[PDB]
Amino acid sequence: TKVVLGQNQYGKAEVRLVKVTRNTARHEIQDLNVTSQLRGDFEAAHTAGDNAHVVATDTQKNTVYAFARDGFATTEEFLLRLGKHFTEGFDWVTGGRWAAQQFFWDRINDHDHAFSRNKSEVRTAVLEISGSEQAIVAGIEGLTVLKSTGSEFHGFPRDKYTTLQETTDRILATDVSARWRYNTVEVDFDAVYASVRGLLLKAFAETHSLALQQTMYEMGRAVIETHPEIDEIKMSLPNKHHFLVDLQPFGQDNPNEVFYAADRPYGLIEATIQREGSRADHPIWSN
Amino acid sequence: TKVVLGQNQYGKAEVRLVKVTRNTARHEIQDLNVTSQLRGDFEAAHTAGDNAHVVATDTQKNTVYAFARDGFATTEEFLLRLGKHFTEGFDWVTGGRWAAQQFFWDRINDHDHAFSRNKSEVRTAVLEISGSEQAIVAGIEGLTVLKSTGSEFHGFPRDKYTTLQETTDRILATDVSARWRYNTVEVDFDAVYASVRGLLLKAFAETHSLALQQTMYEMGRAVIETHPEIDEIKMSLPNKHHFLVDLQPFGQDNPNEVFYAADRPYGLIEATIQREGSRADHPIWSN
Amino acid sequence: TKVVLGQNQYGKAEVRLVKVTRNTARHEIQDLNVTSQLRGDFEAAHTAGDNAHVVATDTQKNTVYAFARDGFATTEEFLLRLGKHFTEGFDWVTGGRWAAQQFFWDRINDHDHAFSRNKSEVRTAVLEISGSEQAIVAGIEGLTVLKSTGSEFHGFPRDKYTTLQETTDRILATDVSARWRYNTVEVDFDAVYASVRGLLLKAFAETHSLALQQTMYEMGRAVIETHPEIDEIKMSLPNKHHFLVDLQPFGQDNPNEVFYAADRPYGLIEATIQREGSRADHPIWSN
Amino acid sequence: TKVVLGQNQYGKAEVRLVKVTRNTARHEIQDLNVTSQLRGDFEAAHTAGDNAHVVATDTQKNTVYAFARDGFATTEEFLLRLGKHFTEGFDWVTGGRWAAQQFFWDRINDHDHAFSRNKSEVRTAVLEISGSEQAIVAGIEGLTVLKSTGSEFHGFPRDKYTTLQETTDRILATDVSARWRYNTVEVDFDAVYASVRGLLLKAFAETHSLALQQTMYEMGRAVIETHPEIDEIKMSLPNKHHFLVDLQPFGQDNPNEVFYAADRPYGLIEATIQREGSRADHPIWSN
Repeated sequence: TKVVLGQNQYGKAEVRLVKVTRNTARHEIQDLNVTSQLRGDFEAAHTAGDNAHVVATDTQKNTVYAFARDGFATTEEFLLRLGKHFTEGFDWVTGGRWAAQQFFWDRINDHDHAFSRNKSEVRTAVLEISGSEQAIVAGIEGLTVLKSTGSEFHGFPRDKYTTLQETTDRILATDVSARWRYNTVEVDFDAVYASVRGLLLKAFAETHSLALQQTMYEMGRAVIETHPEIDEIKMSLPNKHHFLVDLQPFGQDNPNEVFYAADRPYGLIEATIQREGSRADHPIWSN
Repeated sequence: TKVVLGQNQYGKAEVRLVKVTRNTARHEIQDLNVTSQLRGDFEAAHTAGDNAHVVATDTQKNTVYAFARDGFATTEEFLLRLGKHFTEGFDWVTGGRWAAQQFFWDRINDHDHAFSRNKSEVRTAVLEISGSEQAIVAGIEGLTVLKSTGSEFHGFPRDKYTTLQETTDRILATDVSARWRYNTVEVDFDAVYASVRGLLLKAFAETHSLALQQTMYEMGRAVIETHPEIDEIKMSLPNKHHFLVDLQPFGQDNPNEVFYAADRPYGLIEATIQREGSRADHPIWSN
Repeated sequence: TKVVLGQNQYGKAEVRLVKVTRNTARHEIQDLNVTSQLRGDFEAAHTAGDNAHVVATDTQKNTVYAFARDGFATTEEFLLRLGKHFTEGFDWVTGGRWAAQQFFWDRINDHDHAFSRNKSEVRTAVLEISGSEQAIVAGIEGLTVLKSTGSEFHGFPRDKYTTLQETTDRILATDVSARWRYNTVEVDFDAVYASVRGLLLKAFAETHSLALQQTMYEMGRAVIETHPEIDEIKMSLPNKHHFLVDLQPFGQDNPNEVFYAADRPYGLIEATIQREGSRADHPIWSN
Repeated sequence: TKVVLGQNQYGKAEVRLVKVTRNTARHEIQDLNVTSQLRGDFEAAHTAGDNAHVVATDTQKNTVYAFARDGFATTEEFLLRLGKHFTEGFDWVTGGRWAAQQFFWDRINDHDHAFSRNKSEVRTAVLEISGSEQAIVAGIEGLTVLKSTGSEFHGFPRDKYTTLQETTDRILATDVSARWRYNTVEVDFDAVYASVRGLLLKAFAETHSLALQQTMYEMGRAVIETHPEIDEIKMSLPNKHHFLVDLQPFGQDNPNEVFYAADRPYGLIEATIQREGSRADHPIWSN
């Protein structure tokens, strides 16, 4: 009967930007995948098709490139500038979501202007503005890790659908996906990102795993305990199964040496590790 | 300071199931990609590696195949059975999230047991249980549509970064990604999915678009006005740009005939259309 | 010691073109992904960086759009125009390879200018010119098919590494990747493509398969025997494994009903079916 | 006319294998994606569905895992063992094609059994056996490189469809896909792969490029000139366009700093650099 326009947002998604810093002969590369979406009073645009309040997505795109010309210290700093510009430059725009993926490059044999892509991980940043408030979530993804031993899984319930054998020695492989929310905008973004990455890797490798859940808990704990500016960290870790192949039919044995790496299905362990007292339902996690 | 385990869930993701119904010579095929995740008291699993409460993801996987043996009328019904099983079968499991993608097959020349995949759209379903509360969201994705005319965009704000020219005739192309939440479990799930799909396609095609936001609004309005069992529908529609190629440098005109279909960037318009007075932010959307 | 420049080609790959025919209210859509590469004397370009002979890839791209303006009856006709243009327009260009993928669209409820994408298959065309001679290869890909029964596999040899159990009833699922070479350019391209597509599906579905190899042979035979204009057809068929799940651990039998559809690994059966007396190694297959 | 069975091969594709070396506490990891296909007399299998000569694809897969148990020095040596086994183990199998992708892993903080994936490149190997002849092609793929300056493109012909402007400063970015054929199987495979990788990177970075064709020629020449065991190297290099964004409409200049990294289309430059007098068209290139 009666229909109502609810939450909404629009903008330009995946604007691929490469910013080269070449004031000196020692070039620097900043490679980003930027997305910009605005929130505010767009009622008439939906109900009547009145574009008076619709800042064209093409315009949002042009702004990204225009702002990049001035350069930026970090990805987060760049998103902060974009968000401030759109929310303050238009009265009907009250907020939005600006996100970016940052791709890393390494110099080829330390060359001044020749690089190769480091595809082992992708850094992420998301800025959300709501009226007078803003929040930033940084993250990492695509970082595949594996422990060839020092992992076990036993003591789990055994119902009539359980066939999994308990083990005290198995491979533990996953793709590290983690996102953490800052409780302040005054952060050394690059330094914290590198720190967190190292803490996650260290926790994963040095923790004698009794369950992926425990390893993940330890990874999140290390971060919260080391960084006061981080209120919570969410992780989504797939258990990429490496099956110990049965070689007995061929007259052999397999002392935890030969594995079949299955694509699907895979276990998916996810959790939020937070600082006691901090909020547990922040809007930035809604996307 | 004090680290605490927040929201969490775990299970088996992407269990590929193909159920063949062959009681008669007229075979039927059900093809699904199922994910099962449990929620409850998993504190000890995370903080101490105590797996007493950890129903193995492998066991969750086994359950999917064992349950499929009995057959299921619809994907939603199948998910409902799985959800009830895990929540009621284990005291420390108070809820969860069970999802699936349904892939369509068509018979080859009406053959009894020979089929070809219809890859033009993927059907989705998600069930979330939280205590005594149950919620189901159905959806459709991967459905690409295009209008060669009957689409315009003008009257938008023009700032120093605006270069886009107004138009009264352009191509409008998008990939229909839609998800709607049911307000009851007693629904003819297959019949409603077929209906919603048709309403979305019909609205996209018949609406003289003055903006993608408007087309989306009309699509959502049609679904809500037609189905009493739906409280809201969310849509994420990319504006896949088809640029009219400038052939004037070659002395040729281009009367809206030759286009370059760019990959990225793309406009991304999203909105929620809801039944007036219905829940504003149902937890199921958080995931 | 002495280095020589061997075979080489260059051009613009993946030019996405959408040609809308709108001389009447009944719009038509042609959607292509075009690749153009030239062959000839480019010795100096490689050894000295002298670009006098290098028709820019950007120019080749512009040519694709400029030619699309005039329209084209078929993808093959369009490729033929491009090939002729480049080979005859530049003395140092003696040939090349022009390819295209054609994507299909269906009208939305028979609407005059609103369509939805048919993603169930992709049509391909490849034109290769070498001096005064030219050859065309047409094909289809991405067409997934499945037989729920009427397939068996037994009688294979057994060695110490063999564990496979014979069967007289199994699922036979594959992705139809087929390419055929015409022995003349005077062909009703759209009609033959449609016919070939039909012959492949018919042979796949109606052949009681004793092996994927046998099914494939029958598919190729049907095509060669039906179309005089075709000298050979090459197919690459993966055997997409659908494992009958063992439910006995749960107290249930599985009468060929519940299957696990594994991603990898997969059997890969490939063969060339030819018209007796035709060429055995046409250069167009080298690419 | 009569239908004939032409070239054909079959086997198991993409068998994912992970081999852990753990005789000492210092674990090593070998990660491969293996494909096995046999060639020989399979006439009856295709024409009559007689599987007497059909060594099961499942058996081939089992053989990969069984052989993995004994360990292997390099990926190429592993393929050689497999190839010799099938060709020498079955009289009707006269040869085949065995290939693999090798994925790299780095230790986490020099840990004994904890690693992370290096996804910046993928190493490939292809072995083809034809009777007594063993031909091997090694390669590298997925290695993206970029030069921020030291690249120009001018002096090309300006035909009636040429709009590209000459330039003496542009970005040159590509994905290094290279494959080289050894003229002997007695090679230090790991050492040569490392050397070749370094030579390609070096030539790409240090060559003042006047054309991608020139940069490619120099990359290939460096390889052939350095390795006597290599008869030819083939490269397929995309010219991933980084368009210098025009900011003048916004009142700004853009001194080679802000770029739009387009997805498609892209220039595709390919060539074969061979040792003078070597085989012109080795069958292994046909696949």
